[PDB]
Amino acid sequence: QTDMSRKAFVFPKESDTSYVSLKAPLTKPLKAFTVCLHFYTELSSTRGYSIFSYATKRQDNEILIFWSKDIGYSFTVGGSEILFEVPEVTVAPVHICTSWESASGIVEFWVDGKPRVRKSLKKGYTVGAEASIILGQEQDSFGGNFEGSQSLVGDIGNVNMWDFVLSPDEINTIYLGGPFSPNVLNWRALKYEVQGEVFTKPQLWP
Amino acid sequence: QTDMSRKAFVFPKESDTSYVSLKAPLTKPLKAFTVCLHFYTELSSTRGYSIFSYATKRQDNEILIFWSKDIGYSFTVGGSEILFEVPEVTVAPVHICTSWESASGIVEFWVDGKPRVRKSLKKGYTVGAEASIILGQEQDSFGGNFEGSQSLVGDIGNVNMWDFVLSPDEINTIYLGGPFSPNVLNWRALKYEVQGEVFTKPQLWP
Amino acid sequence: QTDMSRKAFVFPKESDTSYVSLKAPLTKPLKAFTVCLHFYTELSSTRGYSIFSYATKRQDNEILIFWSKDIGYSFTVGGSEILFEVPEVTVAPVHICTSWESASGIVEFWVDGKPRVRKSLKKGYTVGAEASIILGQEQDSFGGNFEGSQSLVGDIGNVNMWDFVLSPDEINTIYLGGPFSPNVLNWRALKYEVQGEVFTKPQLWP
Amino acid sequence: QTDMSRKAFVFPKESDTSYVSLKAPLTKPLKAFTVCLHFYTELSSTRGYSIFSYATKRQDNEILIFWSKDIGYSFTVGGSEILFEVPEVTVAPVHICTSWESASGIVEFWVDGKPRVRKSLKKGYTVGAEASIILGQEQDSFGGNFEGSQSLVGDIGNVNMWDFVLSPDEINTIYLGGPFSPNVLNWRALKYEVQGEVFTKPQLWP
Amino acid sequence: QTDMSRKAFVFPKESDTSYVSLKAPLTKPLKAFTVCLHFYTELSSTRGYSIFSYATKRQDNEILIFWSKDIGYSFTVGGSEILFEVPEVTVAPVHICTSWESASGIVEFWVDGKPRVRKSLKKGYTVGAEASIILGQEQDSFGGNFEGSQSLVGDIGNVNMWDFVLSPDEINTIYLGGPFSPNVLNWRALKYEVQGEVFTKPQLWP
Ligand SMILES: [Ca+2]
Ligand SMILES: [Ca+2]
Ligand SMILES: [Ca+2]
Ligand SMILES: [Ca+2]
Ligand SMILES: [Ca+2]
Ligand SMILES: [Ca+2]
Ligand SMILES: [Ca+2]
Ligand SMILES: [Ca+2]
Ligand SMILES: [Ca+2]
Ligand SMILES: [Ca+2]
Repeated sequence: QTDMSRKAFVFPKESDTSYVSLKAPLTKPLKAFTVCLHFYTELSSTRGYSIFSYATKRQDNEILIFWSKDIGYSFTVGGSEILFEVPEVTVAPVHICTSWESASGIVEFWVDGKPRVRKSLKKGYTVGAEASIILGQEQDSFGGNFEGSQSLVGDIGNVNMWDFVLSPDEINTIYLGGPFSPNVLNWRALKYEVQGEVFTKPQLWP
Repeated sequence: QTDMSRKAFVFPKESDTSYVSLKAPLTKPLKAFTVCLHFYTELSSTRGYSIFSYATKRQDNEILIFWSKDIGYSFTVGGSEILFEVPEVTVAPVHICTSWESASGIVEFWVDGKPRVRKSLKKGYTVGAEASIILGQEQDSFGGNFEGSQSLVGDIGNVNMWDFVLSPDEINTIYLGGPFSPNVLNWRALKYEVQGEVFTKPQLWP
Repeated sequence: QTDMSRKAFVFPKESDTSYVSLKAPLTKPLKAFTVCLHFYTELSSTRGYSIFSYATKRQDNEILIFWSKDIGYSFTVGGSEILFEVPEVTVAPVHICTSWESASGIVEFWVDGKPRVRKSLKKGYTVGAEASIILGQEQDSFGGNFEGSQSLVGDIGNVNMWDFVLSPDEINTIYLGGPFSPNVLNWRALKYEVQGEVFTKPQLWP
Repeated sequence: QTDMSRKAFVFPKESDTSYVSLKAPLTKPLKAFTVCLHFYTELSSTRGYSIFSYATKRQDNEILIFWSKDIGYSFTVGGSEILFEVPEVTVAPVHICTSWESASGIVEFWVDGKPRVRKSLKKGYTVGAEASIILGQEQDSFGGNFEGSQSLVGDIGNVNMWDFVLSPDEINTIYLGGPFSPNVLNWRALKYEVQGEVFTKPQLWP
Repeated sequence: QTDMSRKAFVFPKESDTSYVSLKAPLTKPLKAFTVCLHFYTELSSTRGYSIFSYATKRQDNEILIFWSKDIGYSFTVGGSEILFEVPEVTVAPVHICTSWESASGIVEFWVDGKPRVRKSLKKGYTVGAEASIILGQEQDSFGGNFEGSQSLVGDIGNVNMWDFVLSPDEINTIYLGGPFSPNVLNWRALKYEVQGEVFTKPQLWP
């Protein structure tokens, strides 16, 4: 447990080896989740890259938040992909929240406090509880098989995770800096393992 | 009779079976009406869709609020169509109000509280009272004959209906969040039948 | 005699026969004037139309506020026209004031409270007092000879006329709301005649 | 001495005969100065024009503020010219302040209270104090030899001149309209001489 | 020790002879530094120019802040360049802070108080402390070999340097203007040497 308030991980150059593993304390697989984070990179108009990689032994892309070059955000649950297209590329730190619900198949994707349209993905599915959660790289195996061309060059912080769906009002307060209590991953009480060229500095965003 | 305050219908994927049917004890025939609603979809740049379908046994498009690809808003009364071109599209939730008056034929269209030009459509006409009112699909027959290529993928909410033409100040009240009392369809006292892949969730718009 | 406060004239479709005739107490040739009005149309990027037509038995375009397609505003006094070009069109209600002073020849044109450059037109000319003043049509003879290709389709209101040149501070209050007393045509004490399909409804602009 | 507060000289059309002559109580050869003024014109994308023409018996272009078409502002001291390029022209009234210092050669150019870079011009030169100062025309001789194609068509006012360089804070006050006292040319106590078709009217800018 | 508060060095025109030499209490090797300054120029779209030149006997480009035509900001340390692309150029005064840390190799670049992404440069290297610090000119040798082609035409001011990396909150204070004390170069206690055509005038920025 580390309090990472006002701190962010920094991956200053492209690599195959720099990553942070996030220790999720769980048993019950997930019928729903919400993932929020800040990140900052210039890669957006040169190549794709992995924002948040959640892998299980049977599924490498169990939850994957990814950026596809000339497309926008790619959201994947259980190997199935949905896109959140972005016409114009923004050059500044970005806060995203994303949720998915098994019961309904509804995914929500929130960019800088503003919501994209609701979409459907993996209705009735269950996300596995024994996971390998990675920042800075895209998993192709449980905890490994990284590709440098999918690596995050930049900052990533305020990563949080819930095992239910956040409401629009709740997302609004997280974004506005208000109080909250995540029950899967907590930035303020995070367990983690650093590997490779990655540093802990003060966050660049306000 | 359900209080749908702060909630919206969610049509998270394309189909020809998902819809909501709105019910009312319908009074005398209509010599005028106003219908206001919020909706949010990403379909505007890809194909057309139906936003509000009001059908009678005699006319499948008795009142139709439609979006027409590369053109803009389509507003139909008694089978006759009028257009409100929209040069660039906004990728955000949208609030609309629209009215028609039999006496003058005057049609109004309001987008996020701002009025379009007043136009003319079906003067002397009388809108049928025995009707089938549908969200999510375009009627080609009374209560049916939907087309998937005309389905709404997204959210729709705050649907209200009056049997008279709202003044500009009254439209202002509706849009700014003031209290009001609609006399045909009331989102706070909504009587409806849900069908296929439709969800009730908290509204995405303020 | 009629108080037209907060009400506008509505010309909902193209026609040869819909117009309003404005009656002024007027009885001394004009050596100067000012005309202010509000109008709203979509015709601007399709064809020209007449905003304010002041005909005299010897001159059909004695005063004419007109929109020329792909050019901008046209202002004519005693048959002589000058242009106020607009590179880009606004799709919203628009408030205009315009003045002319025989003594100097100076013409002013104000759009949404914002002045164009001062220009010169018909210095030392005199504007006739016996007049036919028409909204919705362009006159080619005292009180008639209209053409549908020059008709106003939309809303026009807040029409006021003075017999002297308003100052910049005076136009500023006229545009923002303020009190004023026009001495030729008064929107709050207006005498008029309606002809054809033209309607009185609440104004769309604040 | 006339107080020209809230008033401006109007040059309604093109001519080589319309101009205002400004009377300084001039004194000793100047080794610094600052000139501020408001002007409004539409000639900007058609031709150039003189804004401020200061000629001495020996130097016709002793101080000249000019607008060069397709380029921007042209500032000339002692016959010697420097440019201030303007990529995009705006059609609105504009306030400019310019200064020059002999000791350093430093020229300053201010447009709407915002400064252009500092530039170098005529270091160690002295500006003749026995001068003819003209508005609305460009001098090619002491007090004459105008050219119609260099003529200002539009309004010019708020003309003041000091015999020293104004600081950034001092300019900011002038631009904001704060209280100030010029010692060479005072708009509030102006001695001038009008010739041709030029009119005094209320200023069009705030 | 001169307090250069509210003042800037002005380089009115291109040359290879005008420069300012900054003098620092010649301490020990730098394992980290931060440099902050204001500058205002119009050269960005015509050619590249040197903002801040820090040169040792061994290395001509020991710390070099530069502007590269059609590229953006060039930040170089111990001969290794890193780029910060700027798609669109702002013709206004600009405040930058840059920092480098040996331990991590992380560089930071801050434009008008907004951070660019963290990049990597010269990890483990050490910046020499026997230095020549020049404004207005680019060094290709210790205190010499200037190319007018690389000279700053404009204003430069509020130069401050620290021997450690400033935090995000610290940089906000420097940009918004709060109180601070730099330990390498203090603009409020500056020792310097002026050469050529360079003057001291009031700063143009707040
Ligand atoms: Ca993968
Ligand atoms: Ca991979
Ligand atoms: Ca139909
Ligand atoms: Ca259909
Ligand atoms: Ca005519
Ligand atoms: Ca005609
Ligand atoms: Ca000349
Ligand atoms: Ca001349
Ligand atoms: Ca060098
Ligand atoms: Ca060099």
